[PDB]
Amino acid sequence: ENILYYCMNALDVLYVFFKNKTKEWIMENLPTIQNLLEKCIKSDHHDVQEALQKVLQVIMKAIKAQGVSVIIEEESPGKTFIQMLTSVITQDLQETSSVTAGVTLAWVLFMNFPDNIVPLLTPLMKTFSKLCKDHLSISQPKDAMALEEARITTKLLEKVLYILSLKVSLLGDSRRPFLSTVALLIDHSMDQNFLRKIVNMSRSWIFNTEIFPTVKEKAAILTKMLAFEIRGEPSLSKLFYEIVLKLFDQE
Repeated sequence: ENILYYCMNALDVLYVFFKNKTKEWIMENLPTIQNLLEKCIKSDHHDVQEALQKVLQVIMKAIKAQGVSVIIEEESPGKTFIQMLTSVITQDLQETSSVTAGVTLAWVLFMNFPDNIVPLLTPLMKTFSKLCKDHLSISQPKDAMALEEARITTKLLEKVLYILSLKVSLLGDSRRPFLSTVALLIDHSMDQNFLRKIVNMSRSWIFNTEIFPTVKEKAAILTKMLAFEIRGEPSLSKLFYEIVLKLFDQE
């Protein structure tokens, strides 16, 4: 039972810390929950994906902390705790159950702050480089029941590490694997709904009044959109011709 306790208590700590200090004074009381849950923040290493799947809530509420910037210092060891362990656990290779925490924790950190792990983010990009090379490990497997968890949750963190990396544009000197992986996606099997968000996110790329320092990167990913016709799947293409239409309206 010893993990189901932490799911059910994670829900219980969710409501108990909704309304203990409704005005959000968990500001120097967070060392106690840090020294209550710090053995459980790095859970999904040792066990199933379900653990931080349930810790997502109290993490989502804990990062709601109201100014742990340069101003008051208390969870700045806590932040440099958790972004350190995503530093470690995204290094942890060779299984699907060794990297599931690193997308999640830094993803919730990114979901609340304009900061990210921008000074340290690049190995999760390598995790994307890890998970892009699992296209062959989802194409030659032709059916489920070989760990449906490792089917749809692996597509789920494929979604998460499309979204948290491909949104931000302050990426450094690694944009050409960043976009050659996206073309490497659109080459392969790649069912529609987790590509509707990357053509929606291609729409996020194209209309950048922000610099995005050359147009020919948009050209390089955007040439691969013509593969959508030869796929045999027509329904995603109308989005592309819509943004070509709107892309020709403003000139």
